[PDB]
Amino acid sequence: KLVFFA
Repeated sequence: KLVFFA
């Protein structure tokens, strides 16, 4: 599972 927030 990847979660990226920028």
